[PDB]
Amino acid sequence: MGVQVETISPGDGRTFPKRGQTCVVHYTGMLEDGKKFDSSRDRNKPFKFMLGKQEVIRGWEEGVAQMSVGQRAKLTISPDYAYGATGHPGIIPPHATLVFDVELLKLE
Repeated sequence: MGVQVETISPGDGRTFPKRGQTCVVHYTGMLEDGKKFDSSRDRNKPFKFMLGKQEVIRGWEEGVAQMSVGQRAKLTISPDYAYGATGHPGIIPPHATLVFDVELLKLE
């Protein structure tokens, strides 16, 4: 599968990220069992990435593009849109489905 977007709280319903814009988000990443492996909130610093530059996994590129500014949403991402068969040594296992809690704070 790809990425499933499930809303948590609504944004403005009008402003969606376009390619080349910088997305400013807070996020929490969990394995399918619910174990947290990464979180910008624990660092108290939002995470920024430019859409369309492949600085993030494909599930983020296609999932955050479907969010409006101010929205919080749950992204469920299958391994092909994620870290794949390889996974990531010591953090992400092989063939992992990942769940992200993502809040799109603003676009720059």
